[PDB]
Amino acid sequence: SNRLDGKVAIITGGTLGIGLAIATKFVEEGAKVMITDRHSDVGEKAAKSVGTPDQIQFFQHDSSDEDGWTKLFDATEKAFGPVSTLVNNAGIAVNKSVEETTTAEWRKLLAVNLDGVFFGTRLGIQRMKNKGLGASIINMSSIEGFVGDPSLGAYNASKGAVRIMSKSAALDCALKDYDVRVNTVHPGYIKTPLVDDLPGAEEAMSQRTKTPMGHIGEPNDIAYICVYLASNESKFATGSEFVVDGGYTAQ
Amino acid sequence: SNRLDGKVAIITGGTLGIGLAIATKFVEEGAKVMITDRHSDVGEKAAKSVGTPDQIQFFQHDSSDEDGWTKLFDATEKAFGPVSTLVNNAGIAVNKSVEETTTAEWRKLLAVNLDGVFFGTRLGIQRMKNKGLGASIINMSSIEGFVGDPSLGAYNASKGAVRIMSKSAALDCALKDYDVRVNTVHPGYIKTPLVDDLPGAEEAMSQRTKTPMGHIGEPNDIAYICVYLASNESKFATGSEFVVDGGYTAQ
Amino acid sequence: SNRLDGKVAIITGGTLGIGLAIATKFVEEGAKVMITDRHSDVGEKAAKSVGTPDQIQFFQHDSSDEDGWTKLFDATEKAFGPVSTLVNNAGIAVNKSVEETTTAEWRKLLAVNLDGVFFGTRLGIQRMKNKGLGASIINMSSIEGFVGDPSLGAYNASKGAVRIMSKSAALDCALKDYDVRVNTVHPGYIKTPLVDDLPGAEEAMSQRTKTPMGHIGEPNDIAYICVYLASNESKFATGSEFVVDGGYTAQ
Amino acid sequence: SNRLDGKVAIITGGTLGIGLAIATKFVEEGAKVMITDRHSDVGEKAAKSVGTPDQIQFFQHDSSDEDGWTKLFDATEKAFGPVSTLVNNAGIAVNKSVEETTTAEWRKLLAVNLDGVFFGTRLGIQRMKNKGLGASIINMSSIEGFVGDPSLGAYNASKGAVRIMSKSAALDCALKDYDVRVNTVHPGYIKTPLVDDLPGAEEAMSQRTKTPMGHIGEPNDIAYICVYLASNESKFATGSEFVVDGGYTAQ
Ligand SMILES: [Mg+2]
Ligand SMILES: [Mg+2]
Repeated sequence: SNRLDGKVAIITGGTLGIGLAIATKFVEEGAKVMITDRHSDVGEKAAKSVGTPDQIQFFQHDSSDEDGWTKLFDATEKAFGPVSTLVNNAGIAVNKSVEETTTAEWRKLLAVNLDGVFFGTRLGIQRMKNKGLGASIINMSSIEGFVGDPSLGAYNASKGAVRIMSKSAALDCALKDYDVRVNTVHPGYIKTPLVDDLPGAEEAMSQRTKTPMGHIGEPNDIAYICVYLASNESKFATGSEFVVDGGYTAQ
Repeated sequence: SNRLDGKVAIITGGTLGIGLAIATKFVEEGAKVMITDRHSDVGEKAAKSVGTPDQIQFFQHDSSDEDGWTKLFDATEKAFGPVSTLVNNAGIAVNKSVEETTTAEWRKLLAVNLDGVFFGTRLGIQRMKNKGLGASIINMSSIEGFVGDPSLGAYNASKGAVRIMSKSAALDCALKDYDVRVNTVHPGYIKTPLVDDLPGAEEAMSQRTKTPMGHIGEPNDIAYICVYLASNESKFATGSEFVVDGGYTAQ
Repeated sequence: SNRLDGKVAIITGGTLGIGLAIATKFVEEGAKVMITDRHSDVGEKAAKSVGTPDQIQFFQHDSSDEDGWTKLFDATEKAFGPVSTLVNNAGIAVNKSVEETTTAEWRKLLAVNLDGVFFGTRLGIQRMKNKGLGASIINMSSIEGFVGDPSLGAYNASKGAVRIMSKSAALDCALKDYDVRVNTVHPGYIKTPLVDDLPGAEEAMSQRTKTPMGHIGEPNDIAYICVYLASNESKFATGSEFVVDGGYTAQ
Repeated sequence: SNRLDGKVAIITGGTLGIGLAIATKFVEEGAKVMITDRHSDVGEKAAKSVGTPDQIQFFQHDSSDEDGWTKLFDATEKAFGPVSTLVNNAGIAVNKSVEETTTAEWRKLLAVNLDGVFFGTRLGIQRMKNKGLGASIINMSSIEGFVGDPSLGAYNASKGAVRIMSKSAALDCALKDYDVRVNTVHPGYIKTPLVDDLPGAEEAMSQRTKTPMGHIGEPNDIAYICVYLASNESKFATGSEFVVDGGYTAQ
């Protein structure tokens, strides 16, 4: 209870699935939250579903949009005061091997999953440093930041990039006494409405050769590790990877 | 608040430092706790310092003592009901390179840091499986489960062993639907009375070439990640390493 | 001797330092080699310094140039027959933290270090698969694919990306029986003329807190691991990272 | 050719499978070799099958036998001159989960796979340091030093231990300018007569969910990476893990 007292969080891709659960638990624990999505039609509904405007609001933004990042931080600060917490959660996937990835697919995926995370991390450091906020940047990787998948080539590239970029940022922030921590979270497979819409997907993900627990996770599994990382409870954790994957990478 | 509702935890080496902080936060979050130490004279004091006998008790036990493990589980169950949570935290160190480690030092360290963790893990699985407890075994490694230290040869061996043994156990428990998770926690350097008694130690540990944050942690840093891992919040986390090290292993 | 009998290799950035040593040892071991560089003025000199045109030639190419990749493979095949071996070695660095990286710096570095490696890997798979060549793609990471450096933010992103992308490609090639292996090589610090031109650099790199051996490597250190990976000696190695770093990442 | 000119190597468990292939290629590359096994009846045959007594000899030794280690080094030095190279390859397996491992099984496996490797590493450092030999200690892990197997609990413990202990030793040797390198080799599944005798084993190991290449390796796959690590070609490689696993750990 009140584990995020006084925190102000931006969560990209916060209107659905993992991002929405993070937003929900953040609000429950006392944080003010701005959620984003590229779209407008889902965001206001999603915010109101979690709480009132004094707790959580929506801001339309594509995380690949560099200039939109300043606007997002400015809107969040206007609503709630200085931002203390950034969850870079927006991402997309291309279901292609490296061999079969078009250059357009490559650039599109990297724009969201890599450039977007860089834009957010860079701006977050600049805006959150040296303010006594207990600032925390949580960058969403996945199991595909550790292991390959033959049909997620560009996705693997992006997750490996975010995994190690985050360490660079963590180190610089620590060495410069910025009061900003940077860590990555690595979900395995998580059940969402989007997964439910893909016939056979949950079953395939739940095979023991994929997920040893024999079932997949749920959005709150990722929410709870994010609460820990946003909270001052994790004030000595930086530059590290936090894996919640049902055993996927343990075998 | 009440994040460990109904849990019953054993914490080896729970009378000091990290173990004591884990015990303290476990009690605060609603767990019943049995702490151990090889000795008798510190344990009762330490338990009473945290709470009353209905919350926390002491049991004298050397974790290298195989038969004493059954006795410890039996005493905890008698006091509090079936054990749901085991933190294998008892450990020792030998300040020797591999080259300069005597065989007696080798066997002594492995008896506590490796055999003891095996005895606890094996018995914990047997006692906690198939009971709907949301059981969790938390095995204490350190940064020395990831990286070498030229003057901690046997210690490195033990921490590497626990790191990967824990994955084996996690997988078997998951595949067999035992309702037991197994994970490791990897502290960097943590300030304790024992560190305070070693002249120059905290300062050396706090150099940026060691800990990028420029200071060391505190016992509660390790307590909070243990609460998360004991709690049902981490029900999809198994077979993974949770690092809280001020950036030590990020560079 | 003759460890690369019949092999035909492309080495990007093969006119200097590590790339040139790889080229030299490849020729010594019986491979035909095409080396590249963005420039023209160094390449012909460098090739002739290693061997005759029937052994090694130069092709001007910037690895960020997608269309130039087809041209490079076509020129190499014309000179030497079908390409069996690709070493993606071309890379640049920006000496900036994530916080201080401009977007132009970000895109420039990723164009060479990430896009270029993707273009080469994708085309290499397409051109080398299913031909009985014992094909091998060797992607040059560095220690900065494993650990952060606070002043190499974009570089870290690129090396983490290549590390995990390479695993995706390795897996797809293995599962599809393509007869293409993909692995990464991770040099620590290596002495070259460019390092010699930077006052204090080798000394800083040689401090024990950086490189435990107390000195840095030399280009042939990286050449020899590349010979092993190009050779049929490594026919069961794929999807793996080969580190030659004087102990840098071991502590 | 002559890649191990002048080297003198001890290979534990060198009479069969991987160890025998290492011995064979070592002799081919100009090293003198002493192979061991607990038994006498296989060793002399195995040595003669590789070469003459001036190239390779046998010494009966159980690697768990501490005092026998001095005797082994003394016999090798008598035959061939000072030892430059140690391959700790002797190992056993227990096919049990952590839960089902008896204490006797635990101690037996650790005696060979952990104590034996420690005894060899410790003595090797003492005997090989400061002699200008280009000394190299190669410690045999496996994929089970990286990932768990639910039915190889004690084995996982041993391989994780050797993985990180080896880093400690590498660092101490590097920092003290001992001219000794220490690295680990991590085979996936390898076809041997022992595997052939286990019905269904190779087929199970060759499933794509285990080995992405769809087949297992052969002893020479491990021999060739050992040649590289024993050779002065790898003079800047220390404290690192060299994986040859058909993609097993890449997914
Ligand atoms: Mg390090
Ligand atoms: Mg795996």
